[PDB]
Amino acid sequence: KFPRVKNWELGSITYDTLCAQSQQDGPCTPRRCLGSLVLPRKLQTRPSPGPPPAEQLLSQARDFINQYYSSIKRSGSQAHEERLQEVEAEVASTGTYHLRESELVFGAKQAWRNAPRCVGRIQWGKLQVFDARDCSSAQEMFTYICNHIKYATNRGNLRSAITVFPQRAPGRGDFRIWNSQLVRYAGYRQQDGSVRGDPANVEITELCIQHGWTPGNGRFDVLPLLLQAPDEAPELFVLPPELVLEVPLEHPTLEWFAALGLRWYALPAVSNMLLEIGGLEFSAAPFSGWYMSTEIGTRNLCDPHRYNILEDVAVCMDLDTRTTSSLWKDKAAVEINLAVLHSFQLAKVTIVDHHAATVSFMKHLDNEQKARGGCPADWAWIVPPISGSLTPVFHQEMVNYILSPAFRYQPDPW
Amino acid sequence: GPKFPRVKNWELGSITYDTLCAQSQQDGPCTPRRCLGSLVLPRKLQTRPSPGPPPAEQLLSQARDFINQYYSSIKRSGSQAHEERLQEVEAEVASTGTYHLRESELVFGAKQAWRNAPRCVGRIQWGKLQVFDARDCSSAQEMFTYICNHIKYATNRGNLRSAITVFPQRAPGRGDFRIWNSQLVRYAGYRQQDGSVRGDPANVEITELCIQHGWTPGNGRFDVLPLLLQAPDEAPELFVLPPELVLEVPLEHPTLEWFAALGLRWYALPAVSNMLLEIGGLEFSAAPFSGWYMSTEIGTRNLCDPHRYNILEDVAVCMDLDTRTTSSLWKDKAAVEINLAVLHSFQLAKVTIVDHHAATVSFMKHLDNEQKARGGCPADWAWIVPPISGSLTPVFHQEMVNYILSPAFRYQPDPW
Ligand code: HEM
Ligand code: HEM
Ligand SMILES: C[C@H](O)[C@H](O)[C@H]1CNc2nc(N)[nH]c(=O)c2N1
Ligand SMILES: C[C@H](O)[C@H](O)[C@H]1CNc2nc(N)[nH]c(=O)c2N1
Ligand SMILES: CCS/C(N)=N\c1ccccc1
Ligand SMILES: CCS/C(N)=N\c1ccccc1
Ligand SMILES: [Zn+2]
Repeated sequence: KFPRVKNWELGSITYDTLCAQSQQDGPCTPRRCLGSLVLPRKLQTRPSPGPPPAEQLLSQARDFINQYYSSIKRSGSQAHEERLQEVEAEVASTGTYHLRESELVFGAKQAWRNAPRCVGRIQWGKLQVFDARDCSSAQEMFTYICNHIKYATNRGNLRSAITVFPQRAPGRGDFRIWNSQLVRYAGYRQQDGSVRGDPANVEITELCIQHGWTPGNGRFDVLPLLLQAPDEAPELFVLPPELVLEVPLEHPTLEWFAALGLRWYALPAVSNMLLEIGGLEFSAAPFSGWYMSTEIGTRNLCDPHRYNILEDVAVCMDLDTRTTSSLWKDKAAVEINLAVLHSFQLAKVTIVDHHAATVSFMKHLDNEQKARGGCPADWAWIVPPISGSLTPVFHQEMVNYILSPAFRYQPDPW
Repeated sequence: GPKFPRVKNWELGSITYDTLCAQSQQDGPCTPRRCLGSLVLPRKLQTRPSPGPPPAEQLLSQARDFINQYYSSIKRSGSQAHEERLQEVEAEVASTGTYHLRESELVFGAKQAWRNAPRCVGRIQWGKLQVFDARDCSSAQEMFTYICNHIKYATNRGNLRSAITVFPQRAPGRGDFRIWNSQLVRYAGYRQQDGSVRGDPANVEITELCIQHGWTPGNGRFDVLPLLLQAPDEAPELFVLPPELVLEVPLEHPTLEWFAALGLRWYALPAVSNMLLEIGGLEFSAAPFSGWYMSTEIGTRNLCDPHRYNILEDVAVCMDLDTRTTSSLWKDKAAVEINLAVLHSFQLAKVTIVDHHAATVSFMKHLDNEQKARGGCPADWAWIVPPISGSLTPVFHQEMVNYILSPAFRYQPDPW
């Protein structure tokens, strides 16, 4: 059936009919809901040593091709019919097929548009697509990645972009970017288990060292990239410092904040997810946009398993950390988020606060309701990590399901 | 690995498997196709009025399951007493179409219902519940007496005690016992000529129902509403709670001296009165239960929700913040001070309350307890994580499995 979706702040109601177009199962069942789980048990994306079932692939390919021609208002046209025949021909003889650049561009934008966990989707139509499918080495991957970064950064005036490397091929190894993001701060394990830097990057930091990287000893050492060409050991590449724009954090009124020596990079670029389009899989397709302040100020800096700076800022603010009821944690967190926004604005680097971002998502939901009869969204990820109910999305019911094209998680290459 | 949901805590990196979900006998709203976990009222549980007596076969199954749960809880499963109790229930349903619970069974079921509530973050307290048996109540007037006694016992002058009063169960083709109000304490919501609302917008409908039934309305922002109590097959009767029994707390701020001037306040006792308590197929349409507040309920939702008192702008203006731009984080700053005021005021008045940090930490302990005791704990992530400072609390980083277990507290249609 079609779910009734209500917004409790406004009392408005809609019905999601788009979910009926989903062809991939999620983790839930009538007996129990697993919507709060981060990763799949296996929904992932298993190996590719053998060719995907011709029937299945062809079914997905046709669907995508149909989606494409519908987007250009040329459905049923001569081109549409012949393109479909081309794909069938290629699959029947080779067990796979290839996308035309225009189809790739449309597919990438749709994958972003369909990502249920992305609150910035109102920007889905504005995405610069770099075709890197004519890449045959790790060195070439590095060149493409540097160009992506320079373009995406644009001196602080961030522009959303994605670079697409060669699709996966049967029996052959994948092109892969080992790092989870193009910019990551090192996490060094020492002495008594503690960690200097970012605890989230301990494993990747160690891998780089093992592969020849001369480690530093700071809290914010930008890591090198481990790029891997098919069936070859990954190679190490150091990003030119002038390409990695960073923002020193300072507070608008608290003079001592800057003394904390905190900072964060301007460009958020995901590099470990897989882009699936019409059955084809792109194991290396880094995409980037701009940060929403809470990602840095709340999660990256305040998570207990991350930089965990909450108590330090609290002590500097001379707050009463003796008890939970003083809400010192809440107070410290707000100022940290403020410092991030202030600093990025001062540095003239694009960023959006959680209020503005959620307000735009609500508009996006409305645009999509009229455009496709619904919009897949993951409530737990859409609602900000702080001030949840202070934002409109908290009061908005959502329907979560999987549509394709899609960005999916994939196994670590090591 | 194990054929059950793998649950992970991303803060500690620890893993568990939920085997308790295998015990669920009722389906939720989700399917492999789409997750509806964020819906407030998906139409499943929803105990819609089912007048004509229920299928004896249906009731019996639920009844046997509950009796098994009961005997299992006292470690006498498979015993003579167990088999005899089962026989009695089957015989009673066989001749009357329904059955009745022993005193100790009602106490066990009520506690289990709380224990099974996926949306309650205060379940670490589940074992300590005062169960008032009111299954002898036969009039709206007597319901009021029982309710007043509940309020007095539960309030205990500020040192709140969890409690539940159970009125007669639904009977074959007979009228239900019902408390029309959603809570025992509710502030009136008066629709204004210009279309706005004075008081609590959440209670507009009930406020009007009270007026329609003879209540003389006030014009304040915090007027305690009267109760509309309904005995079987009778029109609801209006009852005014004696002021001395409704403990309220004026709100003031620890450092911001002007906050007290705002004239804000909230009642001490959170008592849910419109939910249905289901035990072994038996349905208790009127069984008000109460505990104590978690500060965010008052400070964040009730006082700052756009559709509630909506005081964010007022307080922000008082703090002299830049309310003209989102990036000043004025909403966040005001909400924090409003929450601090709630905690400070309740502490000053010596009325029980728990902040969202302490409450969530205790819930984590509860999850650990339940993992060992039952192999899991059904939890609604969206309701467990607090409305403010979500990731600053431990529950945010804890994956959760949601499912329906009985005994349980379910939503039921409004009697009007
Ligand atoms: C234009 C600015 C954008 C903003 C402000 C934005 C913001 C967000 C936020 C806050 C998250 C969660 C991040 C986290 O908690 O780690 C998210 C997730 C996501 N976004 Fe966006 N986004 C933007 C651009 C993009 C772009 C350009 C793409 C791809 C073309 C994209 C794809 C996704 C995906 C796939 C996820 C989920 C990742 C996961 O499952 O871990 N976003 N976005
Ligand atoms: C001892 C103190 C307790 C605390 C701090 C606590 C806290 C909470 C909170 C924060 C909520 C969410 C309320 C909302 O958002 O409107 C909740 C939900 C719930 N609690 Fe507890 N609780 C406690 C006692 C009780 C008791 C005594 C019972 C029953 C015997 C109970 C049954 C429930 C139920 C059924 C819900 C969900 C109601 C719904 O779906 O609307 N709680 N609790
Ligand atoms: C366990 C829980 O699913 C997990 O902590 C989720 C919650 N919501 C989130 N939301 C966003 N945007 N990003 C995250 O990493 C998470 N983590
Ligand atoms: C739409 C969404 O389900 C709704 O706003 C929920 C979210 N989480 C909640 N959590 C609690 N504790 N209480 C609520 O009323 C809600 N409302
Ligand atoms: C695509 C960068 S858009 C962004 N603001 N952040 C993300 C960080 C990690 C994963 C996904 C999104
Ligand atoms: C049983 C009061 S326990 C409590 N703090 N709040 C609730 C408010 C509304 C519904 C359920 C719980
Ligand atoms: Zn679900």
